[PDB]
Amino acid sequence: VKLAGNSSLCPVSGWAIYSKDNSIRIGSKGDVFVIREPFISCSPLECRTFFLTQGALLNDKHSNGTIKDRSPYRTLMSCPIGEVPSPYNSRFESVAWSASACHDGINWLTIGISGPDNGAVAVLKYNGIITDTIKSWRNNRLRTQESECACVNGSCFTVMTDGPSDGQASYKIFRIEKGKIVKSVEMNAPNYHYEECSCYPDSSEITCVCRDNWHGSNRPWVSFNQNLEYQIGYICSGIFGDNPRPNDKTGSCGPVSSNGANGVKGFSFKYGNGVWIGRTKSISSRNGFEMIWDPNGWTGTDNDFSIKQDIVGINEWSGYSGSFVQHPELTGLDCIRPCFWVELIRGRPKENTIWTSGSSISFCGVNSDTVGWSWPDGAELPFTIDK
Amino acid sequence: VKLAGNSSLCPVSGWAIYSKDNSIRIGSKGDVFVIREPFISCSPLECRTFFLTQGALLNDKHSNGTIKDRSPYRTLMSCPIGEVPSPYNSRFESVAWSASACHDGINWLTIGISGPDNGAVAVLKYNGIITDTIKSWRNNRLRTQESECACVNGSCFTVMTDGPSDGQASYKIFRIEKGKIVKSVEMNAPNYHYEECSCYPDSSEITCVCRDNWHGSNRPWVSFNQNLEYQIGYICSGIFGDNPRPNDKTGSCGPVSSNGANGVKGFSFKYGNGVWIGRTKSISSRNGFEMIWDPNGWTGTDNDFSIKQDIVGINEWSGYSGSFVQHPELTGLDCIRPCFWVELIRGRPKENTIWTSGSSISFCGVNSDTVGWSWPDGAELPFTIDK
Amino acid sequence: VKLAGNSSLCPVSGWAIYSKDNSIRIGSKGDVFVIREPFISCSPLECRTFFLTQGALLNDKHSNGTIKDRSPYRTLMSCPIGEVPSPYNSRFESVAWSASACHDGINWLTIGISGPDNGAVAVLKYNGIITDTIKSWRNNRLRTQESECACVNGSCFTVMTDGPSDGQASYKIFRIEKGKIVKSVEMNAPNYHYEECSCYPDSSEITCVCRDNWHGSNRPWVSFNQNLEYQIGYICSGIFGDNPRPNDKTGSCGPVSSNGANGVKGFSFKYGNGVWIGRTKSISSRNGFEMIWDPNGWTGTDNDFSIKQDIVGINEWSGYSGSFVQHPELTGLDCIRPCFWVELIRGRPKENTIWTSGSSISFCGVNSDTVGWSWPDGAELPFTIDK
Amino acid sequence: VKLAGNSSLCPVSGWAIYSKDNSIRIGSKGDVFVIREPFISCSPLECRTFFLTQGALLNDKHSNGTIKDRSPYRTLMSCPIGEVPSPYNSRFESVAWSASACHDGINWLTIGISGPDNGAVAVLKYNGIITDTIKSWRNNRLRTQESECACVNGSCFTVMTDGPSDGQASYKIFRIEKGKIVKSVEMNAPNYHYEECSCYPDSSEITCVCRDNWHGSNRPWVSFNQNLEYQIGYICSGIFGDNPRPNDKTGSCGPVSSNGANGVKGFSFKYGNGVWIGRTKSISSRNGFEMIWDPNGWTGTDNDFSIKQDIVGINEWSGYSGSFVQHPELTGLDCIRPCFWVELIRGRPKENTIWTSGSSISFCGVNSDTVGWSWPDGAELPFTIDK
Ligand SMILES: CCC(CC)O[C@@H]1C=C(C(=O)O)C[C@H](N)[C@H]1NC(C)=O
Ligand SMILES: CCC(CC)O[C@@H]1C=C(C(=O)O)C[C@H](N)[C@H]1NC(C)=O
Ligand SMILES: CCC(CC)O[C@@H]1C=C(C(=O)O)C[C@H](N)[C@H]1NC(C)=O
Ligand SMILES: CCC(CC)O[C@@H]1C=C(C(=O)O)C[C@H](N)[C@H]1NC(C)=O
Ligand SMILES: [Ca+2]
Ligand SMILES: [Ca+2]
Ligand SMILES: [Ca+2]
Ligand SMILES: [Ca+2]
Repeated sequence: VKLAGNSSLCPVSGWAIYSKDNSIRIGSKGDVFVIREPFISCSPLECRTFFLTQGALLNDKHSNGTIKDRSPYRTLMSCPIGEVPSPYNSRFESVAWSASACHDGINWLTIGISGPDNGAVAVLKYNGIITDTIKSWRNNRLRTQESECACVNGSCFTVMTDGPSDGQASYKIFRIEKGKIVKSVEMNAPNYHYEECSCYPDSSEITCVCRDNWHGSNRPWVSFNQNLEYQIGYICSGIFGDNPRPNDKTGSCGPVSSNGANGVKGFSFKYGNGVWIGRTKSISSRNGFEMIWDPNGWTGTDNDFSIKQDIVGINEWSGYSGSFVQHPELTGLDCIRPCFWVELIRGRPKENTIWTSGSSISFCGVNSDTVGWSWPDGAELPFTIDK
Repeated sequence: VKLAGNSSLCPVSGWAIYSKDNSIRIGSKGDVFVIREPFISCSPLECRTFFLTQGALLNDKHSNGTIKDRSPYRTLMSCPIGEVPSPYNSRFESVAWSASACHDGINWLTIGISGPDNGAVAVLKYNGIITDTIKSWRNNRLRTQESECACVNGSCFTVMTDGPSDGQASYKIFRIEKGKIVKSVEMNAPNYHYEECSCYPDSSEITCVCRDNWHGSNRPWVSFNQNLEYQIGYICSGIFGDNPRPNDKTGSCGPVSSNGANGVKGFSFKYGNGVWIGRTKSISSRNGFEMIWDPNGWTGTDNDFSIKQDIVGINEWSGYSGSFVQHPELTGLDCIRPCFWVELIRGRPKENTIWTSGSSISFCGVNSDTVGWSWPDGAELPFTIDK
Repeated sequence: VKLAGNSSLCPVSGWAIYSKDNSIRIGSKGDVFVIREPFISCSPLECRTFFLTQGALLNDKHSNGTIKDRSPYRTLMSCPIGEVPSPYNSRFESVAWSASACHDGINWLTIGISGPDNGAVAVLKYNGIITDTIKSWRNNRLRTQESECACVNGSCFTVMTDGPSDGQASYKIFRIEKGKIVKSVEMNAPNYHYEECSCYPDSSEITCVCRDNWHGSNRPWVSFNQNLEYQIGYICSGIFGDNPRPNDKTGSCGPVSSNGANGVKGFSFKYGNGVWIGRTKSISSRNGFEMIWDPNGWTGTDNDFSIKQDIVGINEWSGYSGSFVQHPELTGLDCIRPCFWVELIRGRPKENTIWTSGSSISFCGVNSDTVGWSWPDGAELPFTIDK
Repeated sequence: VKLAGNSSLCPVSGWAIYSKDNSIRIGSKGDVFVIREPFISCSPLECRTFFLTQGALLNDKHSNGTIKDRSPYRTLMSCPIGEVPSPYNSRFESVAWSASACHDGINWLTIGISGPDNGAVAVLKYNGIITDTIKSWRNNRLRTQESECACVNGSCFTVMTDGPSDGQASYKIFRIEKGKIVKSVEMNAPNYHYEECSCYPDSSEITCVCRDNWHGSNRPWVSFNQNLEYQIGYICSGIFGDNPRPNDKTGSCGPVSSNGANGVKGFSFKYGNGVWIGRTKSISSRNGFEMIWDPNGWTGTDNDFSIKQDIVGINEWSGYSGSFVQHPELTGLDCIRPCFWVELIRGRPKENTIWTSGSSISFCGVNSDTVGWSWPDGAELPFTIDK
């Protein structure tokens, strides 16, 4: 039966660790895919990890030059959550250097973008069958979430971007049914910039927290209903959510220009005027990670907060992060549970290796007792392939 | 329920990438079978990759001398599409140095030919159980499609060849039910030559596009109904489909003798007088690949064409190619969707290695937007086993 | 349907070997997790091996320093009984450096403790979904069974410990339903010490045999009904069950202070006044293993016994051991069958390696003929990674 | 539903190759168990390969000394037919240095013998649960078929041997239901010798062809009904079936003393007075293999034969062989199909290696066309571990 998506987010006081795959550590010997931009999504029966391979294994020569973002060798694959991404335990989804996926309760929808930078095509699959395609409309690296799409009442929603990553671009919202695009709309967002949206369902509507790679060290957001009637803005909190960023101070309801160039995929959960902010501990690089509750951070520019939970140490590598949800249909609860994953990036450019890859950790929001700590990657680089 | 096979091919304007396994790249470290002549076929529930192993893994000593076509060690195995062919994820089908397979909607039929060059026997299995055999009738390398057989209304059809590969030979059409041969007929084709047929269902009849290894740089074809009442001919288009071949010029409805010796397994899709032609970019070797639409190419000798889509670069290795279909029972469409796979051959004879193997890519025909590009093998030879 | 748990233990005259995975031997080449504290538990359909990984594979550099008990890299995983614990065949359960698991007949309950030594949190999962958490209440290494929890009539029971491991600590009994804690009680046990309880169901009540790490070379026990109304004591037999211990002599119904410091996880089965005692053959180190029937050993201090069966040779490595049961729902018997597993520890601290790991053997209680022998680990250390 | 076992063997004119796993070749790099005495057995849904591991992988140090027959490390495992026996694809059955297995249509029965030479115990499992045990009654290497047991009308039958392997011993027939021994009888066979019986069902009765290791270069046989009312004898044919043996001449209905010491596990199929004989091509060592039809060979001493089919070349390694059947319930036929497997032994004692292991091939009896050939192991010894 199709996910209803009409309940609100569950109240959350803390985050319980959900999984950790130790990919890099194990790939030191085992047969583990070189990967990046992993993410988690759940069917009514299980939770899977999606990832973009580089068509190579760790500690092999073909892992060389994997700093590179796009190529014909990259593919979208998935394995069970907490398991290592291996050729022996991973299912093939699509050929892609950018992707999204989500389960509407009936079947898996996957979105895989491949092809040249000036004419990339997104292939939509429903239950493993090609159901639709969309070609670049600006001919400049058509790209998408790199996390799960959001499903409500039999429809799945995603956001896509085409154009410059350092200037005004084009952003479109899609409504998809049975892997078929049934409605789309371009966002009227002059001076905004959207990348790698983390979108989730909440009371029959979708909320996306994204990445301003242009000129915003705070995060941009889009919320829309099933008819794609949307609203835009930036998270107001003085607790800046992007990386790099400036030290915490007074925030803005518009793009915070200071340290606003570049960025990293992230997320956040809106509760009334309050916000759950996941972010790196460092303001300059992709190190550490922490969850921060600002009861007034969604609409207020104050730099205060009530709660702060450690996820990854300040001196440890982190990277991308994104949201995923567990619907009532899966949990048996009467509300949509917020979860999140973190990508722990190892290798280039920060380390002396020929390769770049990441492992993952994940947490779920609970109202019972929790605790901070540091669950880092834990691999020792360089590897033998790098010597 | 059994596939009806009575709808016509879906109209197709372009080809969307469906899968890529990156076998050679991964086999550089992982435990991946040395293989060749792979192909794809679909049950009403999934799509699998079939392949002939050499009973050896890449980057191992036993991969040595794998240039050789036939031997007792070769076996027919299958794994899920897009996955690497590994001993840890592959299912054993049959002992074979030549094979075909297809699902009639109820169960898998596999055809595996093994034994000596002068008395090979084809073993038919239905749902993994031996249901029939056929021995060589000309005692000269009994061989078959190396791609999926075609199923219609509970019957599966294949084509087999016995005799010289550089002169007139013998070609038979078979009708098979529950893995049991219920009717066969010899093709009356003096001056024709058939090898490695790519056959597909279309409106209750079967169409096969094959390989004239004798004296034809254009492709031969056979079409028959369920009672094995057939027609033969050659694709007329001046867009020659085999390799090697001459530069494009005026074609023929008979075998184009020029550069007609040798060849490579290929395919094509007939739409009225028009044809979808898949072929290498090079006219001399197995490099590149492209899809070309000639609205008059099936029955006309003109060397014109409306559409051309790049699949593999001119300077990249290709190889065999073949068709497969997804029936309405699988897709939910009201027509039979045309798909195709390409074998990317690496190693001998063109490269300095002790071994020969291939990886695969696949596409499906869509009417939505698509794009050309190059999705090559991407491995760096020689391997460590070759040093 | 939920396990009834109301039948009594089956009479048992001997122990039949049930499984052996040969993990270390195979991990010498294969991709096998470095593990410790493994244990077995059964659903109404199968029996699985649970284990705590160190996030590393044998014969790899990351296996280094695995003597260490707790860290963020450790995870709870499971595979089918008798199979090697591998990334390619193991299912991920939870992030944990201490754990318990058990099936109530409907779904799997897993308990994974992670976090810092001064604030560890136990995460309860039911069917893979987080259902509850418990934080350390003494802020000193919250820890649990390291073996299966006990289920009766739809409720699962475990025992947890927080505080010193060399002095008085705090011990709590939990009642859990659908992975949700519905009742708990602190044990009033001054001068007792409980660690790593081996608990089993018997006639609608739970019996736990544990490890006094403080001052008892005989084993402590807890028995309670569904309402958590409990009794405590120590096994009286002069056949001391812990390691290290003194030579057999007159026992005590209280902690035997002599050689009472430290210990090792163990178990025992109560039959009236009699006891089935599993223990190391050595009184000083973790070598050998034997099953001993003392018809008066539960309540009597005599050092006599009727039956003695060899499991592991005196000069062979052993380690932890624990009980598991097979309910009538699984076996078809009208009684709860007692089984047990043994952890064969290799590496540090007793051997010259950088790593520490264990393999496992298991037996089931039968009333038919059996025999003693020695089923040791059988690996040759050091490994190549240690050179 | 339970196998009826009441139809007769299907008429067979030849043997079609069914599978080949290429284990040794692949284990040169892959993670493949060192094994010996493999065998095949079928459930109503699939056919599996059973084998005794040595608790080690090929090309690893622990494979050393695997010439040895019995040890605590050996285990009974199974994987799908034609697949390599790997820790990543094999299911654990039982701890054993001798075994049998068979499916009664409802569940798998496995028999695993382990323990010391002077008190071995056979553990019977039904659907993975221990259901019974039998201890050595002569205290001299209790051993069994090393091939599938035979099932008829809900009962499974096996033969076991205890005592000298070079003199008179003790042989018992067992009737087993739900893994529980319900009847047994000792064979009154003075001057006979039985080892490693290949037993099959035929018209509600069981026929076993075995190995006289004492003083018979022709094969001994036992046939019994469900009540264990039996008959004994030796295959009369002058086509001697054991190895070693003398050149073919006039046979005997008693043990052929000439070259009668030692032997090798084999099989044969009785059709009236005629016999299908599988045997090595060499009379002195375990090389080659061939199927021979002697229409009068069961009861006649003539050294004539009608049909001879090559399976393995004279100069290629062979080894054990055994029968297995596919019941009507599996095939849909109205008769029990005879199949057979061959073990291709590599390594010690005949080759310069530290290890010993085997791969397998299998065939099924058909009435359609077949052909002889040689499907050998195909590995190049020694391996790197042997250097
Ligand atoms: C093309 C712009 C885009 C967003 C800024 O770049 C991303 C940033 C990179 C990064 O900041 O880590 C990694 C992503 N793989 C890349 N996405 C693609 C499709 O290349
Ligand atoms: C026997 C003739 C046949 C068709 C020309 O050869 C094929 C060509 C070879 C090729 O051109 O690549 C490879 C095929 N493996 C081979 N088929 C067999 C059965 O050996
Ligand atoms: C923290 C005390 C506890 C019980 C004595 O230590 C155990 C003993 C160790 C041992 O004696 O082998 C190994 C266990 N992994 C360890 N448990 C934890 C959680 O660290
Ligand atoms: C114990 C006698 C027995 C039959 C002759 O030996 C067999 C012969 C050996 C052989 O001839 O190859 C291998 C078998 N693994 C062995 N069986 C056992 C249980 O050790
Ligand atoms: Ca930014
Ligand atoms: Ca040609
Ligand atoms: Ca103690
Ligand atoms: Ca003999």
